Amino acid sequence: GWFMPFDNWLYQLQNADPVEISSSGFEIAVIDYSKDGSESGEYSPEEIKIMVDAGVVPVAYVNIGQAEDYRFYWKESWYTNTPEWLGEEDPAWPGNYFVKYWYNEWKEIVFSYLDRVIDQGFKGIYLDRIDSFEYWAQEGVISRRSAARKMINFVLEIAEYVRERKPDMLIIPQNGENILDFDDGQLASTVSGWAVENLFYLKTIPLEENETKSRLEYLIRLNRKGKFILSVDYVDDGSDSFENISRILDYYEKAKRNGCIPYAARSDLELDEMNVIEGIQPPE
Repeated sequence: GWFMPFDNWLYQLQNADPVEISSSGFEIAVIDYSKDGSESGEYSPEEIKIMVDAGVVPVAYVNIGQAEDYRFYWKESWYTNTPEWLGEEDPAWPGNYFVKYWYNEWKEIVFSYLDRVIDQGFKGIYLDRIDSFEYWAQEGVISRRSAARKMINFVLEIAEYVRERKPDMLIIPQNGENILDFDDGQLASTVSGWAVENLFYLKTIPLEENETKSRLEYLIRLNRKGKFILSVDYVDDGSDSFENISRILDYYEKAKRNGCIPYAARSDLELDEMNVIEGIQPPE
């Protein structure tokens, strides 16, 4: 039934090696735009073309809902003279900061990041912290509809920007899929696909059946429209215990039965390795 145009995928945000990935057998790889996150680690065009040459589609992670204090755009002056749009540090991810993504200064930061990513030769972008719209709504800073509309429009503007230069660029948001409650249909046509974390499992622990089914409502609808879905659940505890590999198999089977292409990732959340599991990932 399902639209499933990739056989597998890779999510690796630290220590990604183009050579390793080239000959792994993963068809699409979502990595960072730099080897350590910093400006000086930026992959060269050559390093990215290794993957392209091998038939892998490389895609760049870009966080559009938080500022990250190690990136090329961060300024020392923000500590002493803090912009309005720069907010509190994320308790769960030190060095990340919620931003008022609707302010021009932020949007233009992100556009300047997409500029580097286009020049490097990446073939999609993977957009994290769509869910910042929920954060600001919940802080009571702006209304939820206002937040949702602003984030939708920002993703639309992101799409316009990169497709002016690279018309077939893939666009994959991560989470915040319920933002589609406020879409008129344009966002759902504009993306190539959507990615989610924690659909069947929160690390090693399975989720209530209704929570899962709620998310799937959005994803199923997007699948029927020709958009692929990448799942990543953080299910591999690192052992080759029975309990562990049973869980991996269970996650793989639930993913594929609902049109989600799975990647079982380490329970540590570090996404620091290529993460192969003998005759499961990649698949036979």
